[PDB]
Amino acid sequence: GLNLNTPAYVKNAKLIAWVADMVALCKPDTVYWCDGSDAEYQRLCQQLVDAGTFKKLNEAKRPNSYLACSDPSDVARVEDRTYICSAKEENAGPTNNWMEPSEMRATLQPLFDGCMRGRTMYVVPFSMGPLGSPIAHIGIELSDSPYVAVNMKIMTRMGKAVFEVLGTEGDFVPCVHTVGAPLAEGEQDVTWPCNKTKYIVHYPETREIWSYGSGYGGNALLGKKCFALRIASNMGRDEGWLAEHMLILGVTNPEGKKYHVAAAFPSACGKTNFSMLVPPAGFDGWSVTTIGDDIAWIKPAADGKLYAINPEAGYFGVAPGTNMLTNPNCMLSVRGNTIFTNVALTDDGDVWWEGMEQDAPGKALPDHLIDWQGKDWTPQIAKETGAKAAHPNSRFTVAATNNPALDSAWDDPKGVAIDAFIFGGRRSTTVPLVTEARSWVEGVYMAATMGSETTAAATGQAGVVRRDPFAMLPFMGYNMSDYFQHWLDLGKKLAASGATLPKIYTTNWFRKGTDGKFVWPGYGENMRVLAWMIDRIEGKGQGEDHVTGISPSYEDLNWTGLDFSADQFNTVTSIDKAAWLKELELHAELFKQLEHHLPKELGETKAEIERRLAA
Ligand SMILES: Nc1nc2c(ncn2[C@@H]2O[C@H](COP(=O)(O)OP(=O)(O)OP(=O)(O)O)[C@@H](O)[C@H]2O)c(=O)[nH]1
Ligand SMILES: O=C(O)C(=O)CS(=O)(=O)O
Ligand SMILES: [Mg+2]
Ligand SMILES: [Mn+2]
Repeated sequence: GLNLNTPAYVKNAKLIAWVADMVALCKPDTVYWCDGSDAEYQRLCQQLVDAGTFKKLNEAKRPNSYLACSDPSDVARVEDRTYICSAKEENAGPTNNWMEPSEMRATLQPLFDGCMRGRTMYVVPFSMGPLGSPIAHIGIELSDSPYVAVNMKIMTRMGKAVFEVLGTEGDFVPCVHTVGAPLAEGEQDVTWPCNKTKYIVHYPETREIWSYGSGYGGNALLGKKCFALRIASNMGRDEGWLAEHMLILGVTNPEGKKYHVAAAFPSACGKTNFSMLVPPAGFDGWSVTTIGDDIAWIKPAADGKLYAINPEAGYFGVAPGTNMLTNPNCMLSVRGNTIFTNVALTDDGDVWWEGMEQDAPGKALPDHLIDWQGKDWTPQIAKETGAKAAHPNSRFTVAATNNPALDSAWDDPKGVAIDAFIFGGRRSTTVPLVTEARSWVEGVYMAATMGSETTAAATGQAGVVRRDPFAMLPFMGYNMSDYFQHWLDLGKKLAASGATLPKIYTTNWFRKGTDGKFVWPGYGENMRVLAWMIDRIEGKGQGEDHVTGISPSYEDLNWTGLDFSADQFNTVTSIDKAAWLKELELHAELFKQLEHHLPKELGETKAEIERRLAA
């Protein structure tokens, strides 16, 4: 067989045998084992610069940073090409794409046979969770993309240290990735190799992940969505814990009390911005710190609390919209040591994306850019055609340690206790600014039935309302109704300790006015909603009972420093009977689709809401 170039520190015979088998299948020219060092990162970045995949940014404006632009067919997740291949179709469920596992294996085998001819296979060892901690899991991703390798260095704990934990007998999650663009002898490569045919396949019984044809984000960084949500959610269902599409933040009030909250918003619907928000005027003495911005692993303890950890090591964040007013901690995070994907290039070798003009002299657009497709871009082109200089799903990749608001426990494997959960989708209508659920069951109902308008984070038509239970529609690794039951059963376990359960809130930052602009300013002003949640956690916040739960009155929030009237508050908090009647019929359609194993508690809760609407 091909020389694996196995390092001496790899002591795991089963791992080596699996690599050998994948090398025999994929047939790369050579094999390279990533050690995770800073020096290797620099070498791989230089290799990407030579291929044209990276441009090195101006070191005076953006130190040790790089810009990649991708093929326009490969800019986002492809949900229709993503599969849960469980043994039984009912363990994938109606929210997932299923194929009989032997039939998927026969489909993928000819695609992966020889997929890496002409390329290097990079062996990318990584830990999700702190290295060697009781809650961490180790994965090995084989990829023919050095872009994957350098992004995994930032997003995970990557490299040779993993093999001390694996030892001789440790188990690992097996991940195989190819851009699906094998190269014949002497063939010239493209700057962003990919395939218009794509598959992202999970076999839960074996924890195998196979990815074909995409080099982009969640399709190709397999530790993130594929393992730490899809495979992990399955493991959690079996072992009594949760893997959730949630930020985790700490918030300290002026009395020095610190609380932690976990919030599930759908893809490109506000988590990263919320997870490091800066308290605005009126909140002297408050602080907000980031534990994670995207994935949370959560389990209950004997003390009746829920403990959350962030299994990632960095942020893979949406760039457009980011500036010193919307997310200054993010702006400071990406000052250097960052990879940017599909943003624009300034004449001086810096990066630009829509939204940055809010910090510019005269708040004006740059005179000239190279947009993410390599085309000349100007304010005149943008005015006449609406051309975006940065793709709407353009991303930065940056280490968590760049974040000035990073929580000191961000990598503590003991986790943080969650005092409240927040769920919220992108809804132009219907859903009020913030609602507290009256019980755990009603909160699970909130989360199970939430809707959200599609975004550029996956391909397809944006702006369409769909059901997105728990913000996990693209990421649930088993039947969604069983996952609802898991959340209900978790609540009963917590309550049996005698504890008070974490409260569950619904939020909506995204109500629109008649011109399609947002009625609520959002971003740092979301602190004013968070502060009410903290008041409620302490039993000092007032609220009014309405159809869907308990909501603050105008006087229950701090408006110091924000010009937002009681009339504007009434608009975004009023419960509209007609809109909620329509919404509950969309819940009924979801419950028909999810009939199999649907918890009866959900239909019971729906009936109670219907009574309150008809009262
Ligand atoms: N109007 C408004 N826009 C927001 C708000 N928060 C975030 N956004 C915008 O929504 C987009 C997505 O925000 P993110 O915070 O990156 O979303 P995310 O949930 O982290 O998305 P993923 O990383 O894909 O899971 C960006 O363009 C933000 O500028 C908000 O409170 N109000
Ligand atoms: O789409 C999301 O929810 C993301 O966090 C980005 S990706 O990792 O799926 O590309
Ligand atoms: Mg994010
Ligand atoms: Mn996400």
